Amino acid sequence: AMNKTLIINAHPKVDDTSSVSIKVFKHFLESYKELISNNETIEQINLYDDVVPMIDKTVLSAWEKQGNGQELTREEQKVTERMSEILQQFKSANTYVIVLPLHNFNIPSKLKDYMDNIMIARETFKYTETGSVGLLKDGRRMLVIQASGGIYTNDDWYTDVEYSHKYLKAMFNFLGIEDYQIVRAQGTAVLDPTEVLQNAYKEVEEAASRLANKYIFSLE
Amino acid sequence: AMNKTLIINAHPKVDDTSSVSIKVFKHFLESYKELISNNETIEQINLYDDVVPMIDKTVLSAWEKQGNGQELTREEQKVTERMSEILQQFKSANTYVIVLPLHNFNIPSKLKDYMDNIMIARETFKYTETGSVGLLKDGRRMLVIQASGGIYTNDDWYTDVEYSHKYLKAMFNFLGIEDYQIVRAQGTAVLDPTEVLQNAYKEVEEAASRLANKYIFS
Ligand SMILES: [Cl-]
Ligand SMILES: [Cl-]
Ligand SMILES: [Cl-]
Repeated sequence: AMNKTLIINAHPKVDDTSSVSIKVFKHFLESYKELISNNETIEQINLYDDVVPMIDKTVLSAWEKQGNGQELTREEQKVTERMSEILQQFKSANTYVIVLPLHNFNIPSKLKDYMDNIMIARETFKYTETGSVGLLKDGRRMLVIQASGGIYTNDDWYTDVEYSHKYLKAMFNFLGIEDYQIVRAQGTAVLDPTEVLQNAYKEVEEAASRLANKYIFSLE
Repeated sequence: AMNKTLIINAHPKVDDTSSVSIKVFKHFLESYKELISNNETIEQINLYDDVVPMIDKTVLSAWEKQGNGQELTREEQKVTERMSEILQQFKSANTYVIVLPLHNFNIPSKLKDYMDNIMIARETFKYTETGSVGLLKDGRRMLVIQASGGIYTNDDWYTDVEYSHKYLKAMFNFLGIEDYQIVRAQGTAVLDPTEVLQNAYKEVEEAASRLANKYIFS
C-alpha cells in the first residue's frame, strides 16, 4: 500500500453538510490534513454518487466466464473493468476512512456492494485448505465514522445488534486490517445535537493525531 | 382474515435453478403447495427483478417533507408510493420465506434495501421512552433458505461471521416474528452437491409440513 488515504463515503446524501456523520468527517479531514506528511495523498469514493457495481446476473456471468478463460461480452467487460478500478484503488491505500449513517442496524446497501467489489480471491484474500486467509496483512489502518439515532455503548440489545460495526470490524480483520477504530456519533435522537457533535469532534481529532502519528499541543 | 405466505427472493439470478438456494426453495414450494388449505395466498417479490427502492437523496427528502406536512414532488411521490406497496404487502402476510445466497458474510445488498422498506416506525415497529418495540407480535412465521460455500454449524470462525442469519434473526425477532427457522444449504464449496441438495430438501419438506400444519409420514 502507498502513502495514500481512501475515504469511503457511504452516506446517501453524499456531501450535504447537515449530516451528523458528514460534519464529523469534515472535522476529521481538516484535522488530519494538518498533521499528515507531505508524501500522503487522499482519494474519495462516493458510494451513492460514483458507480459501484452491484452483483447481478451480468456480473455473475462475467465472473463465471473469466474463470473459464471465456471471452466476456461488451457489458460484462465494462462492468468488470469498473470493479477492477474500485478494487485496485482499495488495494493502493494503507489508511481507510468509512463514513456512514446507521439505518436499520446494518451497513448501507451500497456499502455491501462496495464490499462485493473489494473482497476478491487472489486479490484481497485467498482460499487455502483449512479455509481462507487475508492478503492485506501489512499494517493498514481503518477508521469508521458512524452517526446513529440510538446509543450502542451500553452493552445491551443495541450493542448486540450493531451489525454495521460487527460486520465491518470482522471483514477488515479477516482481510488483515487489524488496526480498527470506530467513532460513534451516537444518540442523535435522544442527546443534545451540540453534545453529539462536540464529543465526536474530540474523538476524531485524537484519531487524526493517531493516524498521522503526530501529537498537537497548545498552552491555555 | 386472509392467510398469506410471502416469498422474499433475494437471489440475483431470480429463477435460475442452477442456483442451490433457488433449487431448494422450489422444492420447498412444491411440498408446501400440496399441504396448504384454500385459505392461503402465495405471493412473491423478486428483489433483483422487481422495483425495490433503495434509500437515496430523493427518499430522504420525501421522508423529511412527509414529517413536515410539505407537499412531495412527483418523483418523491413515486418512490414513496412504491415503498408503501412493499410495506403493505409485507404487513399483510403471516408466513415469510427469504431465499438468499451468502456472498461475503452478510445479506445481499437488495435485501438490505428491502429491510429499509419494511422497517418503518409506527408501521412495523414504534419508538417508546424506553427504546423500541415491534408491532408485529401476532404469531407470524419466518423461514430462511440460505445457500453458502462454507459450513456454518461447526461453531468456529464461520459461525462467528454469519451476519446474514444473525441480522435476519435479530431483526425479525425485534419486529415480533419469533417463529424463525433457517435451512442452511451449506458447504457447496466442500461437500458432494447431491448430499447438499438432498439434506436441504429433507429440511424444507419438514418445514413445509410444520408451516402448513400437515405432517405426512411414510
Ligand atoms: Cl448522518
Ligand atoms: Cl445459491
Ligand atoms: Cl435459529
